[PDB]
Order: sequence, then structure tokens, then C-alpha cells
Amino acid sequence: TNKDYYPEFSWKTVPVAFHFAKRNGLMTDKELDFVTSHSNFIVLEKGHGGDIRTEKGIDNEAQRIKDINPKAKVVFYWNAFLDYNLYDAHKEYENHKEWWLKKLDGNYDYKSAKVKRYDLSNPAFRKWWVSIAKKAVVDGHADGVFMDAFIQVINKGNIELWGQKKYDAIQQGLKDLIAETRAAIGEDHLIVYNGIRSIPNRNVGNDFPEHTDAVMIEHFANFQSKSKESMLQDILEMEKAGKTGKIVVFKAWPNEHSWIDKNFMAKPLQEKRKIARANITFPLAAFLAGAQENSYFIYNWGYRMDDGGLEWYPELDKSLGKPLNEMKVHNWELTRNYEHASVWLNLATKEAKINWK
Repeated sequence: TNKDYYPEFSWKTVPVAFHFAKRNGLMTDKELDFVTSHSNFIVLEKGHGGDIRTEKGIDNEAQRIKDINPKAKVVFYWNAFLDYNLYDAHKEYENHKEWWLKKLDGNYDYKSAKVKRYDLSNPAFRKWWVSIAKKAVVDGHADGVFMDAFIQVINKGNIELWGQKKYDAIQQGLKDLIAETRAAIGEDHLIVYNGIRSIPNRNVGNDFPEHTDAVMIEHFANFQSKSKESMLQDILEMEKAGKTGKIVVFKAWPNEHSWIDKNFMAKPLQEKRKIARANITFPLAAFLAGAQENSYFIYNWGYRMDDGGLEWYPELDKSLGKPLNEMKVHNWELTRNYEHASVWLNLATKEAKINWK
């Protein structure tokens, strides 16, 4: 398959993407200018646009983005497992109790008070779920869909809640959901999925490669993936997925801080920014160690636009150029050479050096 419907990729500087929602309205002209001048790849999150609800917010923003930069690919976030009350589609799902997932005790399956989990083994739900993506992407200005939460679907804790037969049907239902999504949106639209997660003895890789174009590594060097074991596998998985022709979204964090780091989010923006600027080198070097064509670096502390989403860093303006070799692994040390940069990092010590040329 020809991949020209991918976002146009270049090694000229560090390839970056965006993944956020602006929670109270659409982007300003200058916010629009910043994003479109810095990347061709933007995932718009649940809740983007505010009260207009996500479908209209994302459809409107996608127009605004591609009016400025027709090369940008704007992806419609649509959780594969969770019912968030931020869409027009949520009102419809509330009217469809007959699809709702139930647990072994007969209670409806809720992740939290306001968030039901979907019965992926229910084909009536699936046809509806797919129709929402199809309307956003085929009949709207979005170029693709971001299927989130696969990790929570496959979680083996769910066997206790569903039983093995239902758990197996739901895992198969996730596979079919992706196939049906591809069927509905056609061959020229993107499917991004959130799945690579390295947790010791529990690794999840690029395990839904058929029908998908892009895979995200959400937890690099953070959450339960802080171990050198886990960061190595994450980086290796980027390399592997990239070599198969996938887009890889490598989501990085400022020294393990994030929007659920209450102490860090308490700091004033100037300090948050000082910390983020000081801590980009190790995740950036990890990214560059394993990056392939169509690999993208996302570095911020969350998924709101204000979560560092429009911050910029000098490292992201320097000349990089094409990779000159494959990643090299010497125990916990990883190296890579580019036309205008040499990358080295030590996963055991969390130290990194980028020699920009």
C-alpha cells in the first residue's frame, strides 16, 4: 500500500506531533499558526472546543488547520473502550442501554461514576461506534481516528469482572472494531492506536498492526514504564514498528512529571517551563536513538493544550537531517548517527548527550 496519506514527514528538524484538546474553545489564529508551522500531525483530544462538544469542535478545528496548512493531518480522538460525556455521541449512547457492558455480578461496567466501558463483543455497539468515527472522518474534516484505551481492554484484571468467555469475545471484538473502522473510513484515512506499553513481565507491543497506520508509546520513561528494561523495550518497539512502515508517536514527559503530578502542576508555569527545558535531553535522545521514518516526538506534561502543549524548545529547531545508521545497542547504552547530530544515552543512568553538528 502507498502511504502518501501519511502526514508529510521530514528529518530536517526533530519530527514532532501534537496531541491535545483546548478545553474552552477553538484555537486562536496565533495558536493555529504555532501548531501548523511546527508539525503536520495533530491529534485533537476529547473535549476540544468546549461547549460545542468534541465532534463539532474537532471538525471545525480541522477546517481551520488545513485552511492554513493543507498538509497537516488532523485526527479525531475516539476512545475505543470508554464513554466520555464530551461528545454529542455520548447522548446517543445514553439512549442505548441495550448495548451497555455488564459485569458478572449483573451490574453495568463503569470505569468511574460518569464513564462506562464499552461492550466490544456487542456488534450493535460496534456498528454505532464505527459510525461516529466514519461521520467525523468520511463526512467531516478529520483525516483519521485515534483509537484509545486498548491497554485497558486487554487488561487481564477484566477476566475477574467478565469471565473468560466474555473477556475473549471482547478481545476479538476489539480486533473486529479496528477492521470495521478501516472498512468504514477507507484506505486514505489514518488509524492511530494507543497500545505500546512496556511494563516488566507484562509488555504490550505493536499488537494490532493490521489495518492500523500509527501506534503510540504513551508512557515513555514514566508511570509504570520507568525501568531501563521498559525504556529499552519502548525504544526497540518504536524501531520495530517504524521499520514495518508504521507511524510511531513517542510520547515523552518532563522527568516523570505530568498533569496527574499534583505537586508539579501546583508550580507556576515559569518553573514548569524551567523543569521541562532542563529535562528534554534524555527523552529526546531516546526518541532519536530509535526513531524511524514517520516517528514523532511529543514532549509536554499532558493532553490539555495548556499542559505544555504549545511550548517550544531550542533542541526542536536544530538541524537533524537523515539518520545515517541503525540504532546501536551496547548493553544499556544506545547510539544513533544523523547527518547533523550524534545521539548517545545510557538507560541504566538516565544520562544522555546529543552532539548537534
